[PDB]
Amino acid sequence: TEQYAKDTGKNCSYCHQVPASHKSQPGQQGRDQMDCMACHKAFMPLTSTAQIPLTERGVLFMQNGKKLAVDLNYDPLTEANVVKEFARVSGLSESAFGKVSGNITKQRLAYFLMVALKAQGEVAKVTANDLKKYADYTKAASANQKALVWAVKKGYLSARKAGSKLYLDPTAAASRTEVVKAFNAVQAKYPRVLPAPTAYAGTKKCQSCHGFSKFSATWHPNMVKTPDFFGSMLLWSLNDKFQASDVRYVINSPTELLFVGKDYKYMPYAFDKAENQWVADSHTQNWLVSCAKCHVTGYPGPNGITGTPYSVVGNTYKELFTEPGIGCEACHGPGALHAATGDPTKILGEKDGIAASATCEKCHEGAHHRGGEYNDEYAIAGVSGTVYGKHGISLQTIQKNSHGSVSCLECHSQDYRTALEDYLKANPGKTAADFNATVKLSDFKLGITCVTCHSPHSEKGYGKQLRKEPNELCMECHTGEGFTATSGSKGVHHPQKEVFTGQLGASFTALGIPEKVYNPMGSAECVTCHMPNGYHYFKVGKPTISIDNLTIKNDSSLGSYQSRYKASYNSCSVCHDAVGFDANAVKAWTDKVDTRVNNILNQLKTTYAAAYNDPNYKYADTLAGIVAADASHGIHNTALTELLLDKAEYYLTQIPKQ
Ligand code: HEC
Ligand code: HEC
Ligand code: HEC
Ligand code: HEC
Ligand code: HEC
Ligand code: HEC
Ligand code: HEC
Ligand code: HEC
Ligand code: HEC
Ligand code: HEC
Ligand code: HEC
Ligand SMILES: *[C@@H]1O[C@H](CO)[C@H](O)[C@H](O[C@@H]2O[C@H](CO)[C@H](O)[C@H](O[C@@H]3O[C@H](CO)[C@H](O)[C@H](O)[C@H]3NC(C)=O)[C@H]2NC(C)=O)[C@H]1NC(C)=O
Ligand SMILES: *[C@@H]1O[C@H](CO)[C@H](O)[C@H](O[C@@H]2O[C@H](CO)[C@H](O)[C@H](O)[C@H]2NC(C)=O)[C@H]1NC(C)=O
Ligand SMILES: *[C@@H]1O[C@H](CO)[C@H](O)[C@H](O[C@@H]2O[C@H](CO)[C@H](O)[C@H](O)[C@H]2NC(C)=O)[C@H]1NC(C)=O
Ligand SMILES: [Ca+2]
Repeated sequence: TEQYAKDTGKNCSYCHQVPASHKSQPGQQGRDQMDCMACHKAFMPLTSTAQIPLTERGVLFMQNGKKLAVDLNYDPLTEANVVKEFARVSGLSESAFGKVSGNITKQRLAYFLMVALKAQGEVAKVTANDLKKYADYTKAASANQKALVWAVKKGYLSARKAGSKLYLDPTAAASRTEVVKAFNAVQAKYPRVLPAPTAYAGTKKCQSCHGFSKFSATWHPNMVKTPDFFGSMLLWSLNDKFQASDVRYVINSPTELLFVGKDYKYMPYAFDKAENQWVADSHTQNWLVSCAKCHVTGYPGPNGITGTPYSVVGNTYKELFTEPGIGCEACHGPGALHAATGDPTKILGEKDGIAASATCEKCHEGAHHRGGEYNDEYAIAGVSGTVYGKHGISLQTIQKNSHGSVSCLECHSQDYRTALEDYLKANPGKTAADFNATVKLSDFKLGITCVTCHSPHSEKGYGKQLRKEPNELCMECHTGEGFTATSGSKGVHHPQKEVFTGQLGASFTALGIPEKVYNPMGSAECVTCHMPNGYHYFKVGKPTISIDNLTIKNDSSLGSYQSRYKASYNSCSVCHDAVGFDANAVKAWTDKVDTRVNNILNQLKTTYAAAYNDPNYKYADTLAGIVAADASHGIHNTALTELLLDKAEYYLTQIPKQ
């Protein structure tokens, strides 16, 4: 940026690439040395690193916490700076060059150059007769003698003629020209190659520019380990069937460890983290062939359920993945080219629809692996027809609606919710109401998706990388909020928060229903009944439900998971008895509540009709509309429900009959 230019004193072209048509030839004053923003200010504004991708120096600057890397063209010519750069470019450790101090001399530049070019065997190939071609060669310490002559034969450094003799000047301070000529030879041997569009960079490289250090603690990047990662806490001496050296990989989950042999098949024991013990395990699959495609990152082609993380040379397997675990690029795609340029057009972002659930569903497919079912097509057993998971169609509900507006995407659109939150972060003190002025309903293309409820990047303490406490997550959208005692049937919408918390609001004070009606099933959470065992069907069993997932069933890309389309759970047996509490017992309460609300709404559209304006029939309409819009048949709060129906069956014979 222009700010980084001031902070560093560097030209734009130092960190940013400039078009070929701008390049200065040596001596020439091309556009790459002029004020970019004077000329581009208002004709082709420079706004993005897609226009001006980073040079190597820009990359290093950004990897160094936006501080300049050491540059031998400009910085103090210390032994330290020379080793720092010679090491970086070569990939050697800074220690392979040894102890270091003072400013660089011609003889130790020749030494560092031998290390960096890894030419110790080419330097030992010179003999005492080669050395003697030089008058002052003995004026160099023994370590640097042969190297200084090798460097002069190779032309990296020069000698000088004086009369009939040639001088190396081994103790002269190396000039900037000689350091740079040596650095260029290191750069020639290890040239910086543009990565292919399909190459992967590794999570650690992504973090070196973006940060995201808390990502390293989520379970995604930790799915696959090697045994040394666990130190000595596996208590290997208690394992009588295998040892750490028999193990190729450890499959690492929150509660259990699985172990993968040298032949990639699972091992007879698992490690139970809670009881600190080797237990027996009956997995025998080949992990590489059957499992790795969702557990690793970086192999050619699509990843996830259709992925191929290996190749098989007859009988031996070759691993094609380069990162164990689910790294950044498992969602953002191959990022090596992006990581070498900072070019946003070379990585998957929101502009590519990464927030769509498909980013996650290729591993969380919705059969054995939870999440994907939330937007699938269901055949609920005993109910004819089929139905789509309604969080999936949340947006096209607003698109298909006559009074469909932008205000509604607050709870119906993922790309609206992030767009809005971006506008409040750029224009502080502006509200939700006047962001809607900027956008038409048609701009937005996503309903509710995985990242509406889950963060892909961090765990904030709520479990399952959720953004909020589970109840608060559901209640943020399933609130009515504001509706008063005189709102009526058609004026109270999704009041689940208020019914379930038993808090209808102040204006219900006058009607004798207390400020807080404690819920007899209030020790349950929304997820207890709507998401048993982590299922995202959200359909409640009464008490049990059986679903055939037709999206799973009719998708051959799922392989052997296509046959696992049946889901079955009990929404109530955490508290109610598993066998004794049955559909008949539940149908009793549920019919009995449906009956009582219908006979309040029927005999208020029939007999008491056109009392429509009586502020005494609006009460009995609201009080019975709440039990209807809540749509739980009073299960969300059995005690608030009967106190609502009684105070509504009373308020109808307390009306003016006509
Ligand atoms: C998009 C398809 C996804 C994917 C891949 C996942 N989710 Fe969810 N999720 C939500 C809540 C409240 C929970 C906790 C459930 C509970 O308490 O039992 C979950 C759980 C998960 C899991 C873990 C499942 C388990 O075995 O316990 C996983 C792997 C997962 N999710 C992935 C909330 C929501 C949503 C709010 C309506 C949405 C949308 C999603 N999740 C979407 C997805
Ligand atoms: C290295 C010290 C830099 C110099 C000198 C200049 N830029 Fe820069 N720029 C640099 C980095 C590492 C980045 C990415 C920052 C990020 O976190 O995204 C940028 C970015 C830009 C952009 C993109 C828009 C933006 O991020 O605000 C522009 C338009 C840009 N830089 C312009 C620019 C100009 C005009 C410069 C010369 C005055 C210049 N940069 C120098 C690194 C460095
Ligand atoms: C006028 C004297 C210029 C100054 C100074 C800079 N730029 Fe330029 N730029 C200019 C023109 C007339 C054009 C269009 C013709 C062309 O050569 O393309 C451009 C184009 C660019 C682009 C377009 C993308 C591309 O062709 O690769 C970029 C990214 C660009 N210019 C960048 C750029 C930078 C970084 C500058 C400061 C070093 C700079 N321009 C100065 C005119 C002029
Ligand atoms: C410094 C050389 C970087 C490395 C290494 C990585 N990224 Fe990057 N990224 C960088 C810049 C200067 C920018 C543009 C400014 C910005 O921060 O938006 C980006 C952008 C992204 C994006 C957003 C893309 C978009 O559509 O807007 C993503 C999703 C992203 N980067 C991810 C990412 C990944 C996965 C990386 C490892 C392969 C990675 N980045 C490395 C700079 C640098
Ligand atoms: C394959 C490359 C995956 C993609 C893409 C996504 N997920 Fe994932 N996820 C995957 C595995 C193999 C695991 C188990 C990790 C382990 O070490 O046990 C997970 C885990 C999760 C979890 C559970 C986290 C927890 O606290 O237990 C969640 C909530 C989750 N994944 C969500 C999620 C989202 C939202 C994704 C899209 C942004 C996504 N995953 C993609 C495999 C893969
Ligand atoms: C799937 C489980 C993901 C993995 C692993 C990583 N990212 Fe991610 N990223 C993902 C999604 C679905 C989104 C869109 C977020 C939204 O709510 O719309 C992103 C976004 C980013 C961005 C954009 C800007 C920002 O949020 O700061 C960046 C720069 C980014 N992601 C970088 C990033 C890095 C560095 C990762 C490894 C440490 C990484 N992502 C992993 C999905 C997933
Ligand atoms: C992509 C379709 C996958 C394949 C193929 C395999 N696994 Fe998996 N696994 C996947 C996800 C998305 C998750 C987390 C989300 C969820 O619903 O569990 C997992 C999780 C595991 C775990 C941890 C379970 C736990 O108790 O938390 C284990 C131990 C595991 N997976 C093992 C495993 C094996 C043995 C596989 C081959 C038979 C296998 N997985 C394949 C995604 C995918
Ligand atoms: C969060 C506070 C919401 C806002 C703002 C809007 N809607 Fe919504 N809507 C929300 C929920 C939690 C539900 C389901 C509740 C339930 O009882 O099942 C809905 C549902 C709808 C429907 C479906 C109608 C039905 O099946 O009975 C429609 C047609 C609908 N919503 C439209 C809609 C419009 C037009 C909005 C802007 C005026 C709007 N909603 C805002 C949550 C929220
Ligand atoms: C806004 C991002 C929401 C959050 C967070 C939760 N819900 Fe939701 N839900 C929302 C809408 C807008 C709709 C209906 C839209 C439509 O197209 O009709 C729903 C739907 C439900 C349903 C009905 C599901 C069905 O019949 O298929 C249930 C049972 C439901 N929602 C429950 C629920 C739970 C338990 C939540 C926390 C885990 C939750 N919702 C969050 C909006 C949003
Ligand atoms: C068990 C005591 C439950 C708890 C806790 C919560 N819900 Fe519920 N809900 C439950 C049942 C038995 C039903 C009837 C739906 C059916 O399948 O017949 C519902 C209904 C809903 C709905 C409407 C869904 C629909 O079918 O239209 C919504 C939107 C809903 N529930 C949301 C919700 C919220 C936000 C909760 C926490 C405050 C919550 N439910 C808890 C059973 C139970
Ligand atoms: C533990 C948090 C529970 C969950 C989960 C479910 N139920 Fe429940 N229920 C629970 C208790 C402790 C009681 C008795 C309350 C008392 O103190 O008397 C109940 C009661 C019922 C009833 C009868 C209510 C009445 O006659 O007034 C019904 C019809 C009922 N429960 C249904 C029900 C269903 C269908 C559930 C799954 C969605 C469910 N409950 C879950 C505790 C808990
Ligand atoms: C729901 O969305 C799905 C997206 O993958 C898919 O498009 C699905 O297609 C239907 O599949 C269901 C079973 O899951 C039915 O087979 C449905 O059946 C047909 O519906 C069509 C027209 O609506 C067609 O005319 C068929 O004759 C009719 N069958 C019946 C019930 O008599 C499939 N649709 C098609 C186009 O084949 C989507 N289901 C929907 C939209 O209901
Ligand atoms: C290795 O990878 C293959 C998939 O690409 C197969 O999984 C193959 O399975 C085994 O096939 C061999 C012949 O190649 C035998 O017929 C085995 O019976 C069969 N596996 C089992 C246990 O039945 C895998 N091959 C190897 C070397 O395991
Ligand atoms: C439950 O709801 C009640 C009214 O509906 C009260 O708000 C009650 O709060 C408690 O009130 C009594 C006084 O009558 C005590 O003074 C308690 O200290 C007070 N609880 C606190 C500490 O706020 C509610 N009780 C609970 C525990 O939910
Ligand atoms: Ca799905």
